[PDB]
Amino acid sequence: FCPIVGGLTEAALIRVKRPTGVKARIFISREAASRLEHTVKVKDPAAKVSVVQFELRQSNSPDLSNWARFVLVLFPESFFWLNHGDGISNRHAEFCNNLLDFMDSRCDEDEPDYQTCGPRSGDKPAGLPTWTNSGLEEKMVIKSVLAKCIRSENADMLPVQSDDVFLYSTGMMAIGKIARAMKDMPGDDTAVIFGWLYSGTLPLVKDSGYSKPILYGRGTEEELDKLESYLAAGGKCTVLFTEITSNPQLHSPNLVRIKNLADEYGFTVVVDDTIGTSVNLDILPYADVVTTSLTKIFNGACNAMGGSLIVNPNSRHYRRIHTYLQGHFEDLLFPADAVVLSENCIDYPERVKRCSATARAIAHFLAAHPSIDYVNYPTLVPSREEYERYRRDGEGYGYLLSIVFREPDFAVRFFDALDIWKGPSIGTNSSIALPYSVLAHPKHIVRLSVGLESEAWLRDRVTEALAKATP
Amino acid sequence: GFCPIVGGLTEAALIRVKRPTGVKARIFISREAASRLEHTVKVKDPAAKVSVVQFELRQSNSPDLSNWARFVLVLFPESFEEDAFTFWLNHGDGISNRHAEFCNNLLDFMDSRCDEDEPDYQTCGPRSGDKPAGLPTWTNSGLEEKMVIKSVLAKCIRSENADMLPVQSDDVFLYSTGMMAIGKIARAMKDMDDTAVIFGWLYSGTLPLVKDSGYSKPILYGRGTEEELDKLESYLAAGGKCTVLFTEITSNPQLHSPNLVRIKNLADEYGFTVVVDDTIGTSVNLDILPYADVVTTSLTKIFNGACNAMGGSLIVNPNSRHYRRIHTYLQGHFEDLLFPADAVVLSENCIDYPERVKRCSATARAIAHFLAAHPSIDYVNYPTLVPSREEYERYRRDGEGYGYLLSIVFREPDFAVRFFDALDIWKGPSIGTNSSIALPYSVLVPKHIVRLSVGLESEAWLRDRVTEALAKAT
Ligand SMILES: CCOC(=O)CC(C)=O
Repeated sequence: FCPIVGGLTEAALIRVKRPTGVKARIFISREAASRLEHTVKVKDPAAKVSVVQFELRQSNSPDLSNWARFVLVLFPESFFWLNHGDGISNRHAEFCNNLLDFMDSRCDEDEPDYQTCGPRSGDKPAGLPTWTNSGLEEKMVIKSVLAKCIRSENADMLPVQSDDVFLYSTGMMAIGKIARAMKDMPGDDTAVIFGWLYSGTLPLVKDSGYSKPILYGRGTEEELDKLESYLAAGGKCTVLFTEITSNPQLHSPNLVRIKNLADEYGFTVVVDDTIGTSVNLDILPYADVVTTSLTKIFNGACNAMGGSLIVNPNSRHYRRIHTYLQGHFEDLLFPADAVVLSENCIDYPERVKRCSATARAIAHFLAAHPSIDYVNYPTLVPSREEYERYRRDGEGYGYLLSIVFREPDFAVRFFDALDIWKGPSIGTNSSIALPYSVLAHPKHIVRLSVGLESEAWLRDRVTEALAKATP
Repeated sequence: GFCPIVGGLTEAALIRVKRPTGVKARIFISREAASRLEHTVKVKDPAAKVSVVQFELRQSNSPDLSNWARFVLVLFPESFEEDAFTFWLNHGDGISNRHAEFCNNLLDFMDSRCDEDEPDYQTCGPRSGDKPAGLPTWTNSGLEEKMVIKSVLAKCIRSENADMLPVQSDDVFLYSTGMMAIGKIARAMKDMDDTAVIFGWLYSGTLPLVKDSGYSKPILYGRGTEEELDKLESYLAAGGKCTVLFTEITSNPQLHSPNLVRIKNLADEYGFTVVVDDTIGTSVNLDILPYADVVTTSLTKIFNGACNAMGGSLIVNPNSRHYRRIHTYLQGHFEDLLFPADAVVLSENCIDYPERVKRCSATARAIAHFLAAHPSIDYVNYPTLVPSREEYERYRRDGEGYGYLLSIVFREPDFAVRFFDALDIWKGPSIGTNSSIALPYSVLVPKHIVRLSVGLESEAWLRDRVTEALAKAT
């Protein structure tokens, strides 16, 4: 069985004499851990929920004692998930499992079973990690590249600096941090979620204190008319959340009109540019804050975790937003994860351009097939000309697309005959498809993230799948 | 299955060859290993399609990348149910965990070749020829780290007292698993004349390893008793042939120790080579070099302790009459199959390998005697308590302890079951871990025995987890 990978939760549950009877989750943030405790306590009071702090307590190595700690949360089996942004990183968990014998346990409400001292606590580990100084050199490579590929083609716009970029453990943690930041500043606090679903943003915004936000599902011009009618009447609005190159329909919102409404009614615009990249699009003039999941195409390798937060120095709220984000900043991006991101980010522009070219060819190849009703891709969707107001010159139309077949039961046979990776993540170096089975947490849509493979390769796997689906 | 995904090299390779469904797969480093699996499936169902696809990163400017980013993919129908022979021959020949994630990161830069003409297995990587985004943190195939491993192994087998030559680092051979070391030495001895003795050694892969190696006349001796040695001597005196004998110093799971002195004396009179595995009874605790021609060691176990690296060891005794025969063969046919990242971890954790052995021998001794004096316990298998005790006290260095492994035989089997399930420690088949672990007879001699690998925790800690389990078993 051994060498074993994973097992930090099994090892931690053994250390607290609870291998059974409870479920467990591991966080780096006690803030995020406490939120899970509240979620269970507000669904069932008197439920035993304990929050155990593991720490490597007595070391003179600053790297180890600042990173070899985690928070274990126990709750009843009776038993959020869209909050998969605050859990322990994969490489962070394997780091803390290797050092668990050197770590001690604390719990505030003292159940004496949760106060354990490690078998080797105080002793020196057999080796040091390969990264040094919290991986802050690799974190600055990440911040510089993120800042350099969002620089706008407008030469009269202030550039983005590395210190205007904030790194977090996931893209959802980045969205959570900016949502909690806008709530804490004074004034009213009603948020607008515009053209953004099939993500964790709505639950995260609700849990960050916006008790219920104005949802605009589609991201249409009519939707914007309803928003403007409400603002002109005297309605309040402090922050708007939207995503550039929306999923899974590849819609593009009117960032110009959104920015114009923000300019007269004084709210903050948060745009996520994970799907439509900053390599392909120039959205800096229209966003006050840009969120990006580094786990996706930024990394490509699908072996590292990260999230980014870009505060626009051209924003009327730059100063207020940056002061809060830096005021409450905590380095929660595990260094090993930062090492991989800083290496794979070097060819992030090149890889984006490559899979946008192939995605355009595959989208138009699929569009011309009789079994397909229509294909959702920026070159083919009604927002086509909207996508072009922001498209950088010489650049393409993204790596994501979705297929709507004519008959739903053809979509199912096609998806099963399609010999490529299947799963929920996007921005991978290998192409991946998702059905409506997942993404449900048209009802026969098939989403496709296009990777780095040749156009002949992807064309072959799609054709063969269409053949086996066709009677 | 959200990204980052751990593992998935086998799923990614199956997609590359257009066979994500309908087939089973195994990934090896050696072509010989792959060919052995193919034969085993072909002789149980000849009409089964078995293909062997070699993945390789062919041309890199770093020699590290192109020599280690290569693996062998073996596909066979799902109809095949794996037997014990293939199970163990796969547990010793499979790709290491860190080696699998290394080649998954580089799979886009690798191409596929197949000897048999199936065009679906002749693929070019999407990024083939391009430069990888980064280099591994280890350099020069980790041969500096590998020299620490060979140096440490050589220093703690240096036979005490007597009058023998010391073991140098170049007498140590590193392999990917403990069984790969046993497999390599078994095939080496075939060239000489084909009778192998496996002595006090089961619950291991040595029988499949030796049988598949070519020994056409095997002799199994389950316990390692003196009475089984009498059967061997009667057979040798009668004129029987025997070329190699396999034994483990402290047996699994009864902690028995064979008469290595008598075994070595028989080897000196009938001219066969003795291979001793010292994984359980360590080289820190025991001095067995005078009685073995070859010593094998699983580095995955207490040598590493952290249960996060894979390695196997082969030490050729320079005081052996066959030293120059066996050493020449092992290097005549040597291939570096220890992934450098695995060697880096082993080279770090081995530095306190003697210290950790002493720590978990002390705790295991205290807990063994605690269990022995409990009314619910019939007897405990530990070198201080077994009839084989006095056999260990000859090979045992003084100031050193009695090992980290023990097994418990309760008086009532249904007490053993309730005890094992109430026992709040790690459960699994591996031993030599830094945290203590238990195994029932489900996995793996009474059929209610409970085996225990003792880790680095206090006696107060281990006694507490044991006592509480005993309470709930009453
Ligand atoms: C966390 C965002 O997840 C996605 O990338 C889109 C999805 C849920 O399928």
